Amino acid sequence: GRTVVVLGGGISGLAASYHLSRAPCPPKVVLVESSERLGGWIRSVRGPNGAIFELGPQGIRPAGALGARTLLLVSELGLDSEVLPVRGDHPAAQNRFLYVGGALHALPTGLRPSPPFSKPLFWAGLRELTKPRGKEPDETVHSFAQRRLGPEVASLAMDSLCRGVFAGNSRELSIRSCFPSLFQAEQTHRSILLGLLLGQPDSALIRQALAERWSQWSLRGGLEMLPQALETHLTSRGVSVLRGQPVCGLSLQAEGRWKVSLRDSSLEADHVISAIPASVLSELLPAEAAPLARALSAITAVSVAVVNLQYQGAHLPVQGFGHLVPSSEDPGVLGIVYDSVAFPEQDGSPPGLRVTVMLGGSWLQTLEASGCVLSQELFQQRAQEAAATQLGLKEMPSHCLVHLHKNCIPQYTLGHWQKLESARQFLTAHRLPLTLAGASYEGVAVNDCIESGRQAAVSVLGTE
Ligand SMILES: Cc1cc2nc3c(=O)[nH]c(=O)nc-3n(C[C@H](O)[C@H](O)[C@H](O)COP(=O)(O)OP(=O)(O)OC[C@H]3O[C@@H](n4cnc5c(N)ncnc54)[C@H](O)[C@@H]3O)c2cc1C
Ligand SMILES: O=C(O)c1cc(Oc2ccc(C(F)(F)F)cc2Cl)ccc1[N+](=O)[O-]
Repeated sequence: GRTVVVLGGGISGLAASYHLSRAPCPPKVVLVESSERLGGWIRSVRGPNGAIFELGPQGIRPAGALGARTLLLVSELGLDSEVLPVRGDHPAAQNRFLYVGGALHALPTGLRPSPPFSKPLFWAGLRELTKPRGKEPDETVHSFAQRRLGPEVASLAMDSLCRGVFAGNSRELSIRSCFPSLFQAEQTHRSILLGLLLGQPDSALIRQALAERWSQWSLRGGLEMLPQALETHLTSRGVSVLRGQPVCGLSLQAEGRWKVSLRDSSLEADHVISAIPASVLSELLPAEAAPLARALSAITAVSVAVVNLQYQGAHLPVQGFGHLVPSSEDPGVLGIVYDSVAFPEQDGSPPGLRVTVMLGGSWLQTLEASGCVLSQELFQQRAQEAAATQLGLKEMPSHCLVHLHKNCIPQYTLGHWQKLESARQFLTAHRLPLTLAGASYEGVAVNDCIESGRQAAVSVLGTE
């Protein structure tokens, strides 16, 4: 008669519920979602022409053990036939670009100065092994990048990269929290390079991904297919999914059970897995849990406006994954993904070139703090100018989608590890039957969030 309530029906909540429900002697699971739909930021639109437009992740990187674990999840859900891979025999898999100095420049692979870098990067990697080692417990991605790789690398590479992964500022982000490997490598070995030159699930799908060397994958009906298959598996196992039911309050009681307070009803839980945003959870917590709520409230998230653009009979200047825009080149336009290069089967019919412009940065952030009106037009125009200037697409978009995603990518700023440590210390010291999960904590990628929900599920199962 043990009940586990999962807050939030994003990919984290979905995965947590999925792993709970699949245990041999599973508890009653209730998944509680505030909105009308499940899947969180993972969301796909089927446009009029049958094209697919992604409102969240444009596709998934099968990188490392977590990449592999996600492909396993996909196999378990029987989504094999829907999988669209980008195989190592194409440039979408082999071409990242930076827009710097009125031009696209290919980023290096391995193998001579490469514009916009004045010297060949070999010389920077060299002085990298020689670089001492940060003695501070935490350090910003910028400070870390500069110190070990040089100002150009810091300003063109890590600036852009933080924008591509976190839609965020390398001058504010923690190297320790945002790029753990880079940080451990430097900490343990005395150089990023050495620590990496010095060091997994299995299934047919994984094996293929390795064999064909996938740089990423997606689903035919769009990524939302993943959250959708998960939900479908949940209800078919009697898991109880509540949609349209914000959680309004959390409190403990006699027998250390949780009362989960909805709008106009309540649930009793022996355990709660919180897969909602840290700052939301924060506001849900009972006055006794104030120190945990403080730690949670210190975790914030940037917004990102996603603009999907389709042109009929247009073509790109180059072929690649997409291109990133450094902040010194534009504070509002983070980068553009070349959807048709990776996933031409999603171009609809008549087929038309598709790109996705990610807007955000301090442009969007200063605007949110302004009295300015954040209209569809404002975003449409920004994305179009960028498409026109950075890709030479002076044609009018034949289709356009605009979505302003409020507070959608948690930012792991300096001290973030300590907020996590405090939360965990409090949770364990007071034996709260509460488990944190999701993008707010130990990684924002979908792969990370899935894993985060699995770990949550696993640890709650270990307390019957
Ligand atoms: C545009 C953009 C592009 C991205 N691209 C990629 C990429 O390609 N690759 C990649 O790996 N990752 C990508 N991501 C990041 C990744 O998609 C997210 O970090 C991840 O999906 C977040 O999942 P989550 O479960 O942790 O949170 P969420 O998806 O935000 O889910 C949390 C859910 O909890 C719900 N909730 C809130 N309050 C309550 C309440 N009180 N009661 C019940 N429910 C509540 C919310 O409605 C929400 O649905 C991208 C993100 C953005 C937005
Ligand atoms: O590598 C990337 O993540 C990359 C992302 C791009 O677009 C984004 C996708 C998602 C986000 C996100 F998730 F941070 F919002 C930002 C950007 Cl700029 C464009 C280009 C690239 N790239 O490597 O050439």
